[PDB]
Amino acid sequence: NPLFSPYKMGKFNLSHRVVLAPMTRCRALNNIPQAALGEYYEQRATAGGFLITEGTMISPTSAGFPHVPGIFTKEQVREWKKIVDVVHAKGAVIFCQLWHVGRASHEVYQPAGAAPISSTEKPISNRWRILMPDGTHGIYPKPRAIGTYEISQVVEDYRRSALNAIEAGFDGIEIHGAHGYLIDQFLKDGINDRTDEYGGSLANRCKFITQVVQAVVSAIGADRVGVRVSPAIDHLDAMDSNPLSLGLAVVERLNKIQLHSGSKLAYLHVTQPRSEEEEARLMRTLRNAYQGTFICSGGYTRELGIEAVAQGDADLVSYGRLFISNPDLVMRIKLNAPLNKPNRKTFYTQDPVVGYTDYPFL
Ligand SMILES: Cc1cc2nc3c(=O)[nH]c(=O)nc-3n(C[C@H](O)[C@H](O)[C@H](O)COP(=O)(O)O)c2cc1C
Ligand SMILES: [Cl-]
Repeated sequence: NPLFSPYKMGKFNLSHRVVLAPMTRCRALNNIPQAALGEYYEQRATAGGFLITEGTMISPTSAGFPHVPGIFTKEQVREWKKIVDVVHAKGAVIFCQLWHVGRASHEVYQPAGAAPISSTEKPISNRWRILMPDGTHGIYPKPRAIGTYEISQVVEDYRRSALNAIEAGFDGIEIHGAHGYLIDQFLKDGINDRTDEYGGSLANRCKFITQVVQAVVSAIGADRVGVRVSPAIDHLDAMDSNPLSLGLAVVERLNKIQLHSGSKLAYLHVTQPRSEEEEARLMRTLRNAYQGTFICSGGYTRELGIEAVAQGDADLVSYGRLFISNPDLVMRIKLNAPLNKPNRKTFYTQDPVVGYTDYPFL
């Protein structure tokens, strides 16, 4: 089984290729990592296995979901440390995903009920609704477009959050540059209508992700930095006129960062949408262009993951929904055992046990 051959992810020696995908679960009450998160990540931890956390706030303005953890206060760092410690005691490697939602927020999630920030003043359309703290759905508002000084401030929030992650003991961080959140609001020409040096051309639209990645690389080192993008996922009105072109432009900037650093990033992580053959060729084209480790994600099964590694299409395969419902997903894939079905009703609810740690083991 090629999913169970070992893999060197830079200085991290993985024993198998099954990765916990980052997943917002909303159990981090009032943005504090809770003991429940330790139980949940401990259940899914394996010796030599890689875990990526749910998206994690980099600043008081970065959230657009309730009860998502932060890593920008020293209190948050203190609580994360306890979670990292129980994961490392099972021999897993764990990265913290650093997440800013940009325009995908609401007054209820912002300090002083201020407007969310973005590359432009265009809001998400009424085809999308935001989950509110009371479990109903709300309207996305008009964001505020930020200038070049404030862009540098947001880059510094990424930098400080990455340093905080290392202080908590994380092995590395992942930059969340996908799914129509802040970075993707600069990448996608369906959102970025700027006329300054962050808008227009592919080089200009790539400037923000390049500045973010360079900042976290200088702070903690390239081999502790993973990058996640999704050029072909249209979520939250995040379309590009040429997804393959945009994706290859991002890869170009990552290859160039690696060569200036004399080091490789931890990985490039790309989620696909589910023309099945065109999307497959889009993924293989990004992988072939990127000089390093490639994680694929989005709709993978046991059989689709074995085939991705066997055919050279990916080095690592991350799983989301099957890892919600199967704490021992790795062992179930190894044994080719039945899989529990996930209950979508409790994906984002607040109970520390129900729908979170009570899916059974084999
Ligand atoms: C409940 C839920 C929350 C998610 N939260 C995040 C997130 O916080 N960050 C992110 O980059 N992707 C997030 N994702 C996407 C997953 O990381 C992953 O790409 C997707 O689940 C993989 O597809 P699969 O579920 O078919 O395995 C989330 C997915 C789900 C179902
Ligand atoms: Cl997401």
